[PDB]
Amino acid sequence: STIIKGYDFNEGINYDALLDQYMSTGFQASHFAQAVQQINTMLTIREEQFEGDHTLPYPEGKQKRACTIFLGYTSNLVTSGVRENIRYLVEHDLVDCIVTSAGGVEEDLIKCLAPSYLGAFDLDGKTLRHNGLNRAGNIIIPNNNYCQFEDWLMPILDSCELEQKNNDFSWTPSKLIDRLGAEINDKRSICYWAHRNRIPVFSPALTDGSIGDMLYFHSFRNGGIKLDIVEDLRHINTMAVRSNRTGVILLGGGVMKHHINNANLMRNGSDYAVYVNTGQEFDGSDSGARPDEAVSWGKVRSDCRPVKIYADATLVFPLLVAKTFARHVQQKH
Amino acid sequence: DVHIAEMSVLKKSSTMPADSTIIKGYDFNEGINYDALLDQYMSTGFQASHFAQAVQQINTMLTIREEQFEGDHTLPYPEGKQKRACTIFLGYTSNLVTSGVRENIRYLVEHDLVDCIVTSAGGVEEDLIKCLAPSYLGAFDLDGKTLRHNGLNRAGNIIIPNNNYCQFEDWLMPILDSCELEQKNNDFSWTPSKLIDRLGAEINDKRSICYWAHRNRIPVFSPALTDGSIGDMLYFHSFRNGGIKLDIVEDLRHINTMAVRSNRTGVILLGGGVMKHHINNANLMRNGSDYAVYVNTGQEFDGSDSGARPDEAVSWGKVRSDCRPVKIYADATLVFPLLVAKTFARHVQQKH
Amino acid sequence: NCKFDVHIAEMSVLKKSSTMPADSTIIKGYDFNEGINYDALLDQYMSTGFQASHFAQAVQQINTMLTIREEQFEGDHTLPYPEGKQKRACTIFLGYTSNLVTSGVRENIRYLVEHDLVDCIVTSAGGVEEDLIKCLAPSYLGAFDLDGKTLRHNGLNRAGNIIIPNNNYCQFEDWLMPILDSCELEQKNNDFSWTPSKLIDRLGAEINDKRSICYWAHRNRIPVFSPALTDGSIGDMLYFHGIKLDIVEDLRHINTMAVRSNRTGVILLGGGVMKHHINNANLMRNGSDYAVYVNTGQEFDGSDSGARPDEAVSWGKVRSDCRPVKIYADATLVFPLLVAKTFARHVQQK
Amino acid sequence: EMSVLKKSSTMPADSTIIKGYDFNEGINYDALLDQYMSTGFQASHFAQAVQQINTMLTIREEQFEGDHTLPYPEGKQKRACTIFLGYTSNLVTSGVRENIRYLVEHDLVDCIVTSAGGVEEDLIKCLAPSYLGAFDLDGKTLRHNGLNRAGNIIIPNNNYCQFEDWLMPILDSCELEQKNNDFSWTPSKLIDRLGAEINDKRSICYWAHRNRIPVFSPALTDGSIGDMLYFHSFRNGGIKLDIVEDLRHINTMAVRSNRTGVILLGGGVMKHHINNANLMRNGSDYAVYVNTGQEFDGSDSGARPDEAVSWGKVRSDCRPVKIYADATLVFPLLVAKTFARHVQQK
Ligand SMILES: NC(=O)c1ccc[n+]([C@@H]2O[C@H](COP(=O)([O-])OP(=O)(O)OC[C@H]3O[C@@H](n4cnc5c(N)ncnc54)[C@H](O)[C@@H]3O)[C@@H](O)[C@H]2O)c1
Ligand SMILES: NC(=O)c1ccc[n+]([C@@H]2O[C@H](COP(=O)([O-])OP(=O)(O)OC[C@H]3O[C@@H](n4cnc5c(N)ncnc54)[C@H](O)[C@@H]3O)[C@@H](O)[C@H]2O)c1
Ligand SMILES: NC(=O)c1ccc[n+]([C@@H]2O[C@H](COP(=O)([O-])OP(=O)(O)OC[C@H]3O[C@@H](n4cnc5c(N)ncnc54)[C@H](O)[C@@H]3O)[C@@H](O)[C@H]2O)c1
Ligand SMILES: [Cl-]
Repeated sequence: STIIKGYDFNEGINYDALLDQYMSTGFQASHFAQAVQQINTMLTIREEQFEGDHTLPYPEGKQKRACTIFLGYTSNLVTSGVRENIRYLVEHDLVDCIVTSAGGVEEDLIKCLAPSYLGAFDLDGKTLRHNGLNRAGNIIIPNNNYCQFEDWLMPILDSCELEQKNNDFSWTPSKLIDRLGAEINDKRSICYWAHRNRIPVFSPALTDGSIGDMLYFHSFRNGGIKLDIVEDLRHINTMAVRSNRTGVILLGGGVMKHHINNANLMRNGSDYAVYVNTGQEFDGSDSGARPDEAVSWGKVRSDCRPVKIYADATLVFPLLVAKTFARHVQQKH
Repeated sequence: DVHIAEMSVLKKSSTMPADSTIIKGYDFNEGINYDALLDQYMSTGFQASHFAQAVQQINTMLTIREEQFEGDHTLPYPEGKQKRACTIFLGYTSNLVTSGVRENIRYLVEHDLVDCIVTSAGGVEEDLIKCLAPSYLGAFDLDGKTLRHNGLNRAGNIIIPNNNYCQFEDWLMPILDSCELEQKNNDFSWTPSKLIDRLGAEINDKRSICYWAHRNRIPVFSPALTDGSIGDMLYFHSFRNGGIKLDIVEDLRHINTMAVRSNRTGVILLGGGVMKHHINNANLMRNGSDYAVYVNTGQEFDGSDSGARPDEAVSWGKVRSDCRPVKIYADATLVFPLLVAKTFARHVQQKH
Repeated sequence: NCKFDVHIAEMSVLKKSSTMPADSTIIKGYDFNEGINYDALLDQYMSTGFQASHFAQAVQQINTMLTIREEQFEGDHTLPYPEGKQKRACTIFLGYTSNLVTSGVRENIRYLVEHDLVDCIVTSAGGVEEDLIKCLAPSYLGAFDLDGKTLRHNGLNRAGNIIIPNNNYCQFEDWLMPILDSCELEQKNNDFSWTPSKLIDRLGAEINDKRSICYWAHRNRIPVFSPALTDGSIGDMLYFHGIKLDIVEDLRHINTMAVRSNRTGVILLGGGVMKHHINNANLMRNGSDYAVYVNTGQEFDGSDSGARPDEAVSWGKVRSDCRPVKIYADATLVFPLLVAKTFARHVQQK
Repeated sequence: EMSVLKKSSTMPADSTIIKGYDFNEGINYDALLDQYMSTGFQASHFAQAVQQINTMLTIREEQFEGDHTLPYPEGKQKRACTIFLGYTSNLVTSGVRENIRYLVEHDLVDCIVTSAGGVEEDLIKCLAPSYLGAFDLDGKTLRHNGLNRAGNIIIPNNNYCQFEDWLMPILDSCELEQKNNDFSWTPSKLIDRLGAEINDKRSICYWAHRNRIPVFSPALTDGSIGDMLYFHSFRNGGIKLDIVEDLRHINTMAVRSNRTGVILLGGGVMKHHINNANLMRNGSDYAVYVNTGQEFDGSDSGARPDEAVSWGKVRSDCRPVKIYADATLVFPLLVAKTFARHVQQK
């Protein structure tokens, strides 16, 4: 049994030791330390040799690893500075699959055109609207950002519609997001690195946002394009079924959390699971449900020892990356 | 010491406006009158005041919706759908269909009190599956490994036995075979709303929200229809002969155009997630909704769209500045049945 | 290949399920096609699930307390504090936070105390003050988003979406100072030892207003315990004003009340000292027999406020045989409806 | 297109661009945490809280006008800024105890308000340890084994039995000193005594007593100490704890302060008591909240700092920061960036 004792600053300011001793601190600090162990286990197994097919069918030529890591995050996380932390993960090819919402895709792309700014939660809606300043928490995203996005996007959508009509090509969210990653051609973009490293980005509700607004506007031109979500479901589910092992790292809740968990039901559950969300169990929401709820469904395995950290991900994810993904890249070099 | 302290704590205060509401709860010495009790939630404060404000907002929507208005009295989708003076968008999450609030939503749809529904895959499937088999009251603290061994799925303190889903598969596969045939032969493009209309027609059960939505030409939009048991069925089904394509772009055109062509719009959002953003985003197209009630447990501090206040939506133009949006911070199972008692149900009773 | 993918997946997703017990409750909400019947609607909260089910379980627990409380029992039918207090078969401890008294809930608590349906109260300094201050002047409905600097310049104090004008406190000072002069005199001349409960009994007698919880608590010999009574306006007045408030005597009084009880029920609206103090008193008798918690706190931060009732069972503050119930909700939304289905129904039945 | 493509005003030239820390630059924790300011949401609040506490600490070291001594404790010395630190009992049950102890040990805070549990668990940890358990452990099973649960932490019941053995003799002396010397006990006086008696450099209460930092607890009877006080009163009547004298001490400390700063971990009486003391001097100058409380229920616990401004408990010119978080996650890191950096600098 582990004795409760925090870090003693009489020993000096050692961040690595401080965060190790989160294990003996208790409450969510202990969950932080358990989450570091779970992710380091995923990253370790992922570098091991394994039996069978070393290729995955989607995308074409995607290599398989001992452990398939599914990374899920909400749109607000991309809107915040956590985007740089997620980009680092995808850039260094440390995750195999992404699930995010329309917001998670567009804000990442829009940031390559124009920045977002620190505001406050208590700014008045009518005053902000008069000035075309959109509020996401304490973050300002000027509406000119979206105007620039429209200018950038329509020519790409014209090409996509042409490829649909001429080549009988069936667009899915993941195929479209792969394309927008290739087009943005920016080493600061998560979507760019996902395209480069053949990490598919699935977004069943991709119409729910600016990309939606543009697709809607684009349709008047010549009828528009079609986005099939059934094919994309085949892709994510098959990836899980064909995996040697799976880990899930879910930041936030909503569709992203359920989709990744559902895909892992197809293989009778994930082997490793970290949740980093602020949701609560009392309302009966999937968002606030505990990892042990997912075990009842068979979406997380019984031998797995899932960890959930109840915290804002902007506070804890950058520190998780410091202790896991970043340490792993530093060790390899 | 005492003189400095008195200056800070003894400060004189301005006169309050003459219209100001006095805080006074319901006095049970007057007897048990539920209508009076819930009216006096207005002078109770905190969320109780928000409950009373929400009753007023929904009753305003329902009142305006009965009125005459100028212009086109038809909406393009579904075909031949009549337009009212206010278009009411009802949004709910999957767990609210897994709860008994399903019966409250069904009553609204059956009585043609709302014009448009947005819900998730769960919100559709659970409603259909409840016509085949029941869900049961369990507890939140039931062990996952033990429940899994027994094929008992847990959703909060509710048990959905996995045989319910096996039955769903038996029921759904033949319908998907017909849908695929209609896609191949008639060059028909399926969307979530078109598929949910079809499943409503097939279930043919007066206990189903989806049945009444079909019957009353109330479209159900679900952009992420593949996220659930329906997706699982869709997955398995694709191996039989290739499968069905579900286009989300056409369904976006339908909901956005419904908003753009509305005389007025009200939004009633139970929960957060895609449902909330999708309805709010459709109303951006007309420069915001005229009336808005949120009933969710989300918090602002994490910056999530889910936990955001209605005034955030005003900044984007998804809710009008004129609008006086109300959020109740509560579990919908506690407050929504009582909202229906004071709003929708009162309206049907008054009419009949 | 394709065939193996779909057949592996079907095995995981199509698992057969065990039979549910025959007494299992089917999830079914209230059907408004049956008409608007609030009593039936709230009964069927039991089969609605999530917190609605907890509401229905809480109604049953409180109705059990009120039922047992009317029964005959064995032994001493008197409690030592206050002097000449009648013991019932169940002692009900009511706890509530200051904000609840700030809200319209106060009228619901006053009704309970007025009709002598609870035996003991624990609240904070605010819970005592606001109730007294509402006899002198009213509180108004404002909004959560009102600016602090603007409100301060106007002497308007904000408590959630409720406004308490600072003149209310000035009036309180005028009213309280003469009472504190008398109390101090009684301390000096009669060697009297003041406790929070003794002082709150006195302020109840002085306010002499049938709208006041504290007035009815005094009248019905329902003790009000407030260990941190210095934490507020009463504190401010005691600061400006030579009286000693002993909290050790008051602790003996609440603990002995628990130890000498035939049965105990706890009804806790909120969290904080109120919750910990009532739960601690019941540890002395190896736990309460019935317990309803109505609060918004969460477990994850390890707070006493957010702890679930099962955690208390670990301490022995709540009994193993008890079936405690917690509703995760704002009390202003649920407490008046609990009173409609429990305390009010009970008074109507008699 | 008219509604969705509306043109936007230019942002001020000083506006902060949202950019998180790039791990391509390597693992630098000081740079990472500086970059929380541009990160957004709570991360931004973390960075603003570091600035507020560093302002308090920096100001505290400077010279100021007037009396340089405080009345309570008698030998207490006043500083340019008086820092009031508040914490709930669960943070003392956690390893954050070691972080609080470091603050008090290095005389970096002047006043302390906590609950009975915040005092008890600090002393009991010098007698026997607490262990890491889980939130989901069954109450009946734990009770059968005499294991008390606080969140995911186990406090074996023998810990409290040892406490009782340690505390009763001390209480006997306190009662003797009340009867013979006509001494009036307050919570702060009793907690000072317990700190002296524990005589253990791991204890917050030990360092508080040694550095003349007072610990106020208006509801010091609410817990194991109260239980001991209850049993002990049956011998010869027991001790008397006056809360009015202790109110005079904390209020006067604030009223005589050149400047005041508040650091509140959690809510409850601790938060209101410190805020109320500062109301006497027309509010605190600097304020950091770390709690998980929400505004919606109207509780004082979940109230934003701007509510406290309406009452005059926090000043208008102050720029209060709340971090919405479990303090076990953020407080150790706040100490790394503020209090520890300060001790390292001097
Ligand atoms: N405003 C925007 O940024 C924006 C932009 C365009 C589209 N959208 C759309 O809005 C919809 C709703 O967003 P969503 O579904 O991605 O998420 P959401 O807002 O529904 O959040 C899901 C849940 O995740 C948790 N969570 C969120 N942020 C967290 C954080 N920082 N730390 C910890 N937990 C956190 C919360 O419990 C929350 O309820 C999406 O469909 C998206 O496409 C949003
Ligand atoms: N657990 C299930 O019931 C279940 C089963 C099948 C499908 N799904 C899928 O899970 C995904 C995510 O679920 P979702 O988006 O429908 O909801 P969700 O669980 O993500 O809830 C989103 C937010 O709604 C609010 N909320 C939830 N329940 C509430 C209540 N009772 N009262 C008030 N507010 C409440 C909360 O703020 C919560 O963060 C969906 O794509 C859905 O199809 C879930
Ligand atoms: N701002 C005020 O209203 C005010 C005024 C004067 C005195 N005070 C003092 O503030 C201190 C703190 O207040 P407290 O200890 O009474 O409670 P609190 O404000 O600390 O509330 C504690 C917990 O109770 C729960 N809760 C509160 N209100 C609720 C509600 N309406 N519904 C459901 N759950 C609810 C929440 O989980 C909260 O975290 C006390 O010492 C009190 O005397 C407050
Ligand atoms: Cl095509």
